[PDB]
Amino acid sequence: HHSPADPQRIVALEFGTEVVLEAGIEPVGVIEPVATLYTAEEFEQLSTYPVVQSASLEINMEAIAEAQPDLIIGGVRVESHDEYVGIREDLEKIAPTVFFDFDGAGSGLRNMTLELSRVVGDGERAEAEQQRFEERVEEISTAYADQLADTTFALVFGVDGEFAVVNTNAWGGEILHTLGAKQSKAQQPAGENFAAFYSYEEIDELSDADVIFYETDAQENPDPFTEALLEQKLWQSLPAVEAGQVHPLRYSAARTYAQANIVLDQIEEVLKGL
Amino acid sequence: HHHHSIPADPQRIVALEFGTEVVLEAGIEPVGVIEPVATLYTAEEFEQLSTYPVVQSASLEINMEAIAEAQPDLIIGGVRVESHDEYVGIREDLEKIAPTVFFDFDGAGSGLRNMTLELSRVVGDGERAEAEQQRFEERVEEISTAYADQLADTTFALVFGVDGEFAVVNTNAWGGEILHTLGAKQSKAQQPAGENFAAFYSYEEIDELSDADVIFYETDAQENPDPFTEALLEQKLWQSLPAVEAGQVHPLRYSAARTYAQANIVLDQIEEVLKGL
Amino acid sequence: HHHHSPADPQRIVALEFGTEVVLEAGIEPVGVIEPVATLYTAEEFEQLSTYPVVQSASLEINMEAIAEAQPDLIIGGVRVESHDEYVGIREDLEKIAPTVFFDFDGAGSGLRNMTLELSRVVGDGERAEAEQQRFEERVEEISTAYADQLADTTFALVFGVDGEFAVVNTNAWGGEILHTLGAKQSKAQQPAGENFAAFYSYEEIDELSDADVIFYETDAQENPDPFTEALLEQKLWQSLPAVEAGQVHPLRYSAARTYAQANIVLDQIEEVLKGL
Amino acid sequence: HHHSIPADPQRIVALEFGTEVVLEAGIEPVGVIEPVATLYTAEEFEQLSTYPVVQSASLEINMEAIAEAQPDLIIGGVRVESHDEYVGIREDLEKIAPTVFFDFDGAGSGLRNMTLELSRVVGDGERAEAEQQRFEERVEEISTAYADQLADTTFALVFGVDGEFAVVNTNAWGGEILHTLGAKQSKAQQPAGENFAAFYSYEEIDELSDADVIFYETDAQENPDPFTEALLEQKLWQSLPAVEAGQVHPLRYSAARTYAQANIVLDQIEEVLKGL
Repeated sequence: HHSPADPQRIVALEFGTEVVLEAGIEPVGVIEPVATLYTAEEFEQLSTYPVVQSASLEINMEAIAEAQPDLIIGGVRVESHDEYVGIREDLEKIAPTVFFDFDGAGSGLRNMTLELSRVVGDGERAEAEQQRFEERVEEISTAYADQLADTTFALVFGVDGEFAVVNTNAWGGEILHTLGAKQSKAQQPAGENFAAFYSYEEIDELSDADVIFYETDAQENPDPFTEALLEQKLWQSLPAVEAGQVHPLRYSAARTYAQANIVLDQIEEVLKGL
Repeated sequence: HHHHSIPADPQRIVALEFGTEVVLEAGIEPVGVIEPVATLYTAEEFEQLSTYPVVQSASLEINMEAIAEAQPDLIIGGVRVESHDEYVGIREDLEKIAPTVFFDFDGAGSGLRNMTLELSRVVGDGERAEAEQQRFEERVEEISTAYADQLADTTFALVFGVDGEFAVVNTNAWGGEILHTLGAKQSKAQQPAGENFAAFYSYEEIDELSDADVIFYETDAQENPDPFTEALLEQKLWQSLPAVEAGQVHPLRYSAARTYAQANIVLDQIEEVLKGL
Repeated sequence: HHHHSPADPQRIVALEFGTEVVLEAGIEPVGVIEPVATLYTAEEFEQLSTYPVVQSASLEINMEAIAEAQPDLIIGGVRVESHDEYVGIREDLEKIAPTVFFDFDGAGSGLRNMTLELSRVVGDGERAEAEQQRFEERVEEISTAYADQLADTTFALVFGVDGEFAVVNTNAWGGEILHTLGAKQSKAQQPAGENFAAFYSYEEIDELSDADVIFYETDAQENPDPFTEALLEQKLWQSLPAVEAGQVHPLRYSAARTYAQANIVLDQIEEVLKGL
Repeated sequence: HHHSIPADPQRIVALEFGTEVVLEAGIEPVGVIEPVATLYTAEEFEQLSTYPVVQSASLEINMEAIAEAQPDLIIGGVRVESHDEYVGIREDLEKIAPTVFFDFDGAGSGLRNMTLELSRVVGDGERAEAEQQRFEERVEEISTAYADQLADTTFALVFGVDGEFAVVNTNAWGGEILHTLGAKQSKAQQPAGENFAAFYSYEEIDELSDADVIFYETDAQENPDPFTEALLEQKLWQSLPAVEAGQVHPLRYSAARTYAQANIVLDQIEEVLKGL
């Protein structure tokens, strides 16, 4: 918070993609697009751009050279800071390179990307969105204070053979918490971790929820593992389920403030219905 | 100059930004007001303000048509000095409707409550407003000498929360300036601010406030923290601060004292805490 | 001006709003508009049925039946919106007897002053004026005897309609007389603006959570219409602070047509103020 | 709803509930939901049968047919429980032409108010508003003109289905208009709770033993449907006090989709109220 100008050819490494898309910029090189992170049109568009870093984060220094950038941007997990002071000294031979660190799975992401989209000179819309967020959690937290306190929420997604319950310190779970919304006792075992994991045998764990969000991709479709969860026998017995209070939640990860505001939009729609 | 040594008695006042408090304090019912923001007002005050025609948006966009319709005899408001040229133009426009008085203010300290003193005068409520300024000055002297010892020993802090970060208010802004004016000392967590109104910190850096014997956090006019300040208060690392362990963390209403009446309530709150030390 | 500082009419036809004038004057009309029994006490209604009907409830005037009543004076009120229409009619009617129409605007004090003039025309000027001064003295008297109540207490005046209810505004009928008194009334009336009431769905009944006292309109004999009765029967209604506390009351003559009726509103608002 | 996108639409497509509105407006529609004869007069049904069908009796909307009709405006009503589902339909339909859907809660006053809205939009606002006020006046009129009979007489509104029969509750159709009116209705209502109707077998017809008068639903031309007809043949129907006593009557337009219809329900209840 507060109290190489005008770049033409930007390479966007991990967490860079969202910044440039939000900025209206076409990047000259990009990390390998995973389709779950983008609207179908954004995925189709990104697939025409040169792939410069793999989904497993190994960087092609020759691809980046070939793309001839003014500016390389990226987000870095703080625990690998040491590894990346080497990477950016190397990369700086090719162009001015800006990494930013973030810590955890909460506000660190939307703040890290706030930075990056300043650097590419989109600082105004970004800052706009940060302020919008801060005003809306203020607005929503008080307007639905009764609902938020009465209601037990849960936010889930499926993995292979197991389902997760997102914690108070990550993705949409953080945003629910900041909002003053209480969440299932299934959450508590997570501790410092971002989620607590359970077997299909343990689905009853969610029986105290009045509303359940499940994570979906940018097109409101669940991945096959979440889909496998919503198909389990025990899932049909949940008070939240048989009461018809199960909803999708797009952009759960909140990689930016625009995305975090779409999460709030979706929480509010569910709040009105109570 | 603010200390001393167009209609008299105006009937239909339109209170743009910072004019809301002026007319409230003067018991005047305006004919048009800036869109009420609930956190600036008491519960009772906010209901009352909701019965008046909105004439300006929270984002400061002015509805001239609605202002004309309210047929006012006086239009009042405060202007940030960096916008002075933009508002010479807004004044020309509005003056076709009614006599329009704007006052400028610089910064985040005593400027604000003097700009409102000026509006209070313009509005006919000069005597109460000057009384209140006289009172603020007298109490600062009274409290200063009566608690001299505590103010010398106690290191204070004033914090508020943003999304994922918190702020320490500087000595040149809001309640942090009223502490200073009084001669209270404040945590070294202030030091990065410089000329800015606050120093920002990660939840990691909460130890910086270890310094503080007492801590104030900013609330609304009804003593409630906003969610972000509440998120600060909940952190694990917060529970280790010496001021927290000692049970010396308190709400602070009207930290951003817009009027002298307001600044006097901040002094009131600072005095109760001083009595408890 | 309404405030001051055919001589002796024997056979009076009383068109719309004329009825209330002769009743108050003790005069027996020779012809009258169709009596609608919500407007009168039981007794008054019985007496008004034995008078030859001369104007329909939809305000259609029967010139033949008027002539046959042999009037020496035809009186009536006229909404000022229909002023033009009615110089035509007065022209036709004056060929039978002297015809006095009087215009009225709005839903506030307009009415009771127009009947005051009709009362003067008819020969009843003294009682009518007296009631007018009486209304004023009682508003002063009440206003200061229960200043504390009038200061604390938030009133609300409702009537029902089909599927919705109305909160009466400060500028009409019983909500005007409350305002004239200086009583304060629920925020629920704000959306009316310059209109005489604000409408709401039964889901919106908690807007009146505001109120310490609620009046509901009734007919001259203290029975609510079916639509109002509909409203008191709703579920949400029994969760209203005003309803929990037993402060819901009828109000006759809410749309006070004369100063006598306006005084009976005051009378009713006074008996409520004692109880608080 | 009470007072205190083409302006002059040429080509209207009437989805469910629009049919009554354009009929009432004098407007020929350029496409229509599948006509159901029971809802219309014989004349009305012939005319409706010449307009391009655009929606099925099961409310599957044929987007294509709608486009071939090239409408100005697409009107219709929507059950508020399907509000969600229909935000995708409107966004679809609005590719074709400006779409005005109005939500309605329940089977009672909801309907006639939701059609009042639609009647405004196609510019028949005056007549439609006129009926609304005429209804409200008549419910007051009839309620006090026959207060004795409403207090004394137990009513019931019934209709047949396949193998069973129904009693209309106080919150739906003509059962609501009876309630609104102050009429009491047979204990047969009570098993419905919040539902629109109680269903019984032919073995349970004696549950109407307490009714003094019974209305059976008919179509716009006073013929009962066959299921209703079969009800009226059952031994236990034939034994009911009200059936034996002569006091069993048809009731057209029980559904009261519009205020004009609702008023025809009233004329019919009034007619029976006279005879008592």
